[PDB]
Amino acid sequence: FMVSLPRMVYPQPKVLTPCRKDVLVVTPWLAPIVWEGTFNIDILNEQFRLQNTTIGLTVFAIKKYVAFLKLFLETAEKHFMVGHRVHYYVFTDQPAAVPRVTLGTGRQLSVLEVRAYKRWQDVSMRRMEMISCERRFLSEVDYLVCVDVDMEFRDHVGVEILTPLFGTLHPGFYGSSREAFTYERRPQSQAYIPKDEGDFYYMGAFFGGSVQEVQRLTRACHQAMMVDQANGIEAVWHDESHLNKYLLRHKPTKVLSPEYLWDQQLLGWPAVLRKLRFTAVP
Ligand SMILES: O=c1ccn([C@@H]2O[C@H](COP(=O)(O)OP(=O)(O)O)[C@@H](O)[C@H]2O)c(=O)[nH]1
Ligand SMILES: [Mn+2]
Repeated sequence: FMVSLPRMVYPQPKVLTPCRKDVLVVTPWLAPIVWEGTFNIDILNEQFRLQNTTIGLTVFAIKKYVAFLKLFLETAEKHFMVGHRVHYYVFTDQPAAVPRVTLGTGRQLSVLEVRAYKRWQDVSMRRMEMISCERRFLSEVDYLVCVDVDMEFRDHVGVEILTPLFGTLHPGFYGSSREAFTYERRPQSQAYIPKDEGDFYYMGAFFGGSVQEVQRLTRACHQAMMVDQANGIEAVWHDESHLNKYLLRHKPTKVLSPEYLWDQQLLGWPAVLRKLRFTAVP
């Protein structure tokens, strides 16, 4: 049950004037594509605070990648879901190397010890098995957000992203034709997508949704990866390839623009990006 919003004063949305004319702001299945200028954060914050929303953030820091946690967490404290309840879940092979980062009120961090795989490919992929922790998330958070650690927040990432299931447009492919998408192209793989299929190329570094939908996605991807392994094939881009197959066949209910996953070193700062929110660390 949802209580009424309070009286709020804000500019009237004008039907005969788009918020953005330069970009697609809704998919053909009527999912919003989240860009700066498309949302009033005050309205959204009200809607989500009235539900006492808790957001879980999962992040893997294995072997040398523990070095990225301090900046990741400090910047998340400045920019990620500020004002809302947040539970970070840090999955690591080195619990003692997790930095002691000072957290704001209503925010907590759990360190979860996992095994370290030799191959970075396996480390990256095996994130699906670990996320699929099932009993824990259901009791503790409403939404799960799954991100890479070699990153920093530079601007607001908030409740505008929350929805049953979301993916993020990969910054290298948002302007590309589908034939250029680096989907898995071998029919022998469960991740296979033909040249005439595909909506978007989503990045493995930022996806999420409700706990139920995220655990459906991660279970499905893990099972598909196990089939591939049994068949002696490894998808070209690992769990990202599987994530893309899943989101082709199960359309996300929001899509995040590349504001939400950017690499300024490789791609600069195009005019179409009004904000750079969450960016790669060299
Ligand atoms: O040795 C490793 C390799 C990978 N990862 C995790 O898997 C994610 C994806 O790998 P990576 O960031 O290297 O992929 P890329 O962004 O370079 O494509 C990393 O962000 C980490 O969260 C890790 O913790 N230790
Ligand atoms: Mn990364």
